[PDB]
Amino acid sequence: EGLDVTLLRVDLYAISTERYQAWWQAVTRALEEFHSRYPLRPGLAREELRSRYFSRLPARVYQALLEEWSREGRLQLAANTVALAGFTPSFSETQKKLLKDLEDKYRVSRWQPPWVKEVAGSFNLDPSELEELLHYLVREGVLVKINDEFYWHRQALGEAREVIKNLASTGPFGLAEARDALGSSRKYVLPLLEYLDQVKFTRRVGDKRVVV
RNA sequence: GGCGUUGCCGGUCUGGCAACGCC
Ligand SMILES: [Ca+2]
Ligand SMILES: [Ca+2]
Ligand SMILES: [Cl-]
Ligand SMILES: [Cl-]
Ligand SMILES: [Cl-]
Ligand SMILES: [Mg+2]
Ligand SMILES: [Mg+2]
Ligand SMILES: [Mg+2]
Ligand SMILES: [Mg+2]
Ligand SMILES: [Mg+2]
Ligand SMILES: [Mg+2]
Ligand SMILES: [Mg+2]
Ligand SMILES: [Mg+2]
Ligand SMILES: [Mg+2]
Ligand SMILES: [Mg+2]
Ligand code: NA
Repeated sequence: EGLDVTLLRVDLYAISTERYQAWWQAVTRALEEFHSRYPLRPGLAREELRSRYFSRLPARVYQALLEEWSREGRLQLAANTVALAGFTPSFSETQKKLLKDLEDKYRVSRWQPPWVKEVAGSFNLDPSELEELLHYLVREGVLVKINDEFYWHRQALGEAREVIKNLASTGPFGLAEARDALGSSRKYVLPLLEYLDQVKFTRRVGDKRVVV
């Protein structure tokens, strides 16, 4: 697979229908096994799926292969996992609601997310039941863990990375100037930047940062 | 088998192994 018949879109892409339907044959198997073993996980990690069956073909074509199958109503895609169309994790109906509400609290809070502490108080939850739900949201890619008390919704993180790219485009920036850019405060921005250092999105040099 | 906790590992976690708890 393949050259550049089942045809793709990425600039076009023949793949011998022969092996396009083998490609989807394996995907159904993997995902059934996975959903079957992990009914409380949102799906197979994307890179696990790729590494497992698609290391062969290049990253931007794999993207399109997922993109098309979702389009055909065959896959449900998340920021960082794939699942089959009608898969539904088996949490209690109370927990399903909690997943919706946790997501919302983090979305609406945006650049000033609550701490885990606050959340557990306000949702009236065991640390342990909260850990299960935060964990699934993290597997799924809906929340991202900045440090032991701050999670960020992925939209909020994505939008703060653009803000940082803008800020850095005029040259190295300080913590205060990043706080200005986000109209936020040092309590939130410091953890954000430390997080972005760790994943190598920014890199810190004295009191200044740049975008790598 | 999952899921949690704790411990241990491998610089690290969208982890791995073991014990324990609940399912
Ligand atoms: Ca899902
Ligand atoms: Ca979700
Ligand atoms: Cl993505
Ligand atoms: Cl992200
Ligand atoms: Cl980027
Ligand atoms: Mg696994
Ligand atoms: Mg933005
Ligand atoms: Mg740092
Ligand atoms: Mg950090
Ligand atoms: Mg497992
Ligand atoms: Mg621990
Ligand atoms: Mg240790
Ligand atoms: Mg040892
Ligand atoms: Mg785990
Ligand atoms: Mg025993
Ligand atoms: Na199970």
